[PDB]
Amino acid sequence: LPRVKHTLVPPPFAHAHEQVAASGPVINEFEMRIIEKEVQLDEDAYLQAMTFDGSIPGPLMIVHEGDYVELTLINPPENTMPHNIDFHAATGALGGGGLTLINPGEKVVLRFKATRAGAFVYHCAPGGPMIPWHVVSGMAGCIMVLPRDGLKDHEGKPVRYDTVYYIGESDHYIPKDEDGTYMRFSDPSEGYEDMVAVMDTLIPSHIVFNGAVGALTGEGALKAKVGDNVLFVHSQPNRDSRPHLIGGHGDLVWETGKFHNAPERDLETWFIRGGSAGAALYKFLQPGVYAYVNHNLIEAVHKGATAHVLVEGEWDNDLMEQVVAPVGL
Amino acid sequence: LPRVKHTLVPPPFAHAHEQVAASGPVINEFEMRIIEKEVQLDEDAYLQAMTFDGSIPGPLMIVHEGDYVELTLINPPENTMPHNIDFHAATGALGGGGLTLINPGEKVVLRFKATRAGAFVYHCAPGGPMIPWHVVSGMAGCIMVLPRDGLKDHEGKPVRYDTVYYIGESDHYIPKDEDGTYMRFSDPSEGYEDMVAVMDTLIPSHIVFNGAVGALTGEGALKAKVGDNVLFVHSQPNRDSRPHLIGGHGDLVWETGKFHNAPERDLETWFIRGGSAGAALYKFLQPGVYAYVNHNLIEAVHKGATAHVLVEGEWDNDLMEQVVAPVGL
Amino acid sequence: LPRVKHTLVPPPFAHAHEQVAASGPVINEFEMRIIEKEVQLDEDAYLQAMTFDGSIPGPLMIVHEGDYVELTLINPPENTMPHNIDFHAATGALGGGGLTLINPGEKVVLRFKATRAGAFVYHCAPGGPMIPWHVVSGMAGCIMVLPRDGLKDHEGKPVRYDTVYYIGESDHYIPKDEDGTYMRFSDPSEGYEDMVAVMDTLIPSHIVFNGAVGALTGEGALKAKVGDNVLFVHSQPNRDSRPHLIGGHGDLVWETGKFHNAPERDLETWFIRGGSAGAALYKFLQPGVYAYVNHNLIEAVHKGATAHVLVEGEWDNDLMEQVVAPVGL
Ligand SMILES: [Cu+2]
Ligand SMILES: [Cu+2]
Ligand SMILES: [Cu+2]
Ligand SMILES: [Cu+2]
Ligand SMILES: [Cu+2]
Ligand SMILES: [Cu+2]
Repeated sequence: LPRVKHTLVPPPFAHAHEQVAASGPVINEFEMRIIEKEVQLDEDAYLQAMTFDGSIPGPLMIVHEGDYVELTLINPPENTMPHNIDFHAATGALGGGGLTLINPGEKVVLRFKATRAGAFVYHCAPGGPMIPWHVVSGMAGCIMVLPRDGLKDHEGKPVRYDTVYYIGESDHYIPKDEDGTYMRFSDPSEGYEDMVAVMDTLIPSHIVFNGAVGALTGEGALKAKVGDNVLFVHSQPNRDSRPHLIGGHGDLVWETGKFHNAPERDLETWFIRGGSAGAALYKFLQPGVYAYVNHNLIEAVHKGATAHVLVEGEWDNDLMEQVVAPVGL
Repeated sequence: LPRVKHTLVPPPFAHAHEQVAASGPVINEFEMRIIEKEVQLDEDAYLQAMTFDGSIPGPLMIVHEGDYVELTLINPPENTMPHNIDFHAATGALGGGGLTLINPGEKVVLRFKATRAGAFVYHCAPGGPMIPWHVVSGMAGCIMVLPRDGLKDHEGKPVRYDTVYYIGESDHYIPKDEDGTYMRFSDPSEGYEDMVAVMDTLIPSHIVFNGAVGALTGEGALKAKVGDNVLFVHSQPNRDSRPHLIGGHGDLVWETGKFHNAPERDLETWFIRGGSAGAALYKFLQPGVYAYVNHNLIEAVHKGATAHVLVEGEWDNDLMEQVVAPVGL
Repeated sequence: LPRVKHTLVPPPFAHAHEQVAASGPVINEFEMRIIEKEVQLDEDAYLQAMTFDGSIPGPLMIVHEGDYVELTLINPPENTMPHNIDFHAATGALGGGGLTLINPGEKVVLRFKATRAGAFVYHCAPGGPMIPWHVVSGMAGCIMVLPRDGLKDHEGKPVRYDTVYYIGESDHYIPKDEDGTYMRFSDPSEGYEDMVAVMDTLIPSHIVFNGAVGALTGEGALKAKVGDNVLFVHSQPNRDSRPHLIGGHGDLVWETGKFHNAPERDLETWFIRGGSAGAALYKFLQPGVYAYVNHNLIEAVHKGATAHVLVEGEWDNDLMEQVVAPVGL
């Protein structure tokens, strides 16, 4: 088959790709490097992270149904842990986990066939209690497998997006020193038992988009124009989320994230099941600031699950009008 | 366009409306008054509430796809907080939130076009940490936007209900004095920091239908007759729910609440995502007492999420028979 | 009508049945015996269980749409509690709960008509706070009502499984002595108030498949061959779950569990709402060990929600290949 190398782009952006397959089935070559480092989640909150390619989430890989994926996965000798990769996109051997367990100072090359259209989680799954821990330390990302024929809608007609953003949501369980401030550690394995106690409560301390509170606000703010049709790909590897575009809708929404299923239309809020990725297409009609949230508003605001979209274009007063500005009684 | 004033009815009832639009697109005029007051949730549990029109949930507004909604929202000078309104039904400016921030002693008139069929949450969203707090103090309600053509079923055939009930479910985070009894405060802003600590645990103290434990039982019991086709509209602005009609089913169910999507049929239990509203139609076949619950039974029973329906009519022994009454071994 | 006695098989197995109804509507006779006993959940964790037929979950009953179900339910005099049964499959009288409340030393015979196709929860529901408590002590199981015509797929074409496994997931709230070890009691009613405090936190101590941590691993490991089409029926009577077959997919999935609704296809992870049962069909393509998990990985690994499937057959390298084994850098 033809082979194609890919240069990965950190999220929320996506490496170049076609929607409808230009050619026939190819072998997609990706490479990633595992990086264990301490990341900042908030004003005063840090995480002993473990990443695919330095980012939470790991980067978006894009392919077409029928392609193959050949990934060189590498674990640099400065890392303290073994790691692997389970693609929910793949069939066999625990999604590839049973063939990619590599130690600090090793590499592995896995190939699988993308038989199934949709967005899918990939995450590290070293075995036993290492599974939850590596994932809640950030080791998860997404792979989107587009139908060859491009995206189809509910009645089977083509739909094309102008922009895909990859929203990687992730829940984290930072333990606290006695003083009620968040603990810091020199390495992950040092933080282990304290993180466990927090995990067993099933209450996350943080829940963030693209790695940290406010990561997709401020200079990280997502961008678009009125008339833009944007695909929002949203992953949650360990815990449910309920995405909502404040001031918008999901025009077409595959909440279970698999493109040969009919999308739902006109959604206020949709549902991403822990261990999955979903996709919502929206065409912006109104300019201005939007928020993209997890709509448990405690999770959106106290925990970190809020992104911003800045949209320019022409205001349409038909859709919305302030008839009487805030005047006194 | 023709304009129509509406007099709102507190939930679980609904102001008069037609299913299929009598006329063409009109401008629907609603008015609401924000009321900050202390409400009773349980035997010994109170909440520094903040309401649309004095009720939790805020009242149901009904319109047709293509109409406009013009709401006069009013914040009386005895209220201590600014407030606004975000309709998930609306497009632009944070669902209208960015155009309706009014202080104690002001009003605003917002118009938007109901472009999209379904039931939708509206809630107050003052900005930042005010967003979760105002919502978990009761400031949320629903607006149902019926297709002009009335309700259609899965194969496109019309369906009509004889009764709509609006079930507003709401989660609340009442803090506790040291003695393990629920705290009371003289105003909301006095209760703030104590409520926050509870909110950060993501465990609600109460979860209620129409404002309080047992609010839709006893004299609040919902009512119907065998042969009645009842639409149950159910909102949860901040947290997931799994509604179930004990002794019944959901005949046709839009769990994501948007009417141009095919309903599911024969459901034992459905799923309302936090930040959304859903709708289930049921035709009563058996008379007697039913319970409508959130089917995490700890939430239904220990937290407040239980309503009753009292149904009269003829018992059909074909569907269910006690063959041998409780006799000894 | 013809009558048919059934001998129940404990889960995850299923009594013999046909997929497409051999004959016309019959009266299905089942009998169950309530057993209150202490069960082991983990290495050092026990539960004052209350069961249908000695097992968690209660056994799978299978019938066809249009049949009747006549169950003799029996509560032996050594039991300390009254109990009943609510079938979500049934119509009227709180799913049969209002006609089957029997004391220690009594029996009852209930008949209902299975008007509705799908898998459905049945659980004990004695009234008030007894409802959550009996269910979180294990009193719940499932009844699957197959269409007469057998299983149909999304385009209406027949689908047949070679094996049904019944995965009964269940959440439990074991209290702790002061020393942080799990409490033990001599009877259920002795454990009551301590279990309540845990329940009110809505954090389960355990979440298990077929009764106990590791119950469906080791010698309990589920089994199949490449080319086997397996139906996985999955119930959660009180709390949401997100099932995922590690290394596999859900080929056709009724996550709300009702067979006259179109299934979804190609799912990585699906969603079982508390108070319901779902069904996923998968055709094994790759041999080896798979895990079937609740994909909140903290629930899967720290809490007990993990099963194993052992699959033999021929490895297909097209689907997955280890191109370069774990070699050094
Ligand atoms: Cu890892
Ligand atoms: Cu996984
Ligand atoms: Cu407010
Ligand atoms: Cu909202
Ligand atoms: Cu019982
Ligand atoms: Cu139930």
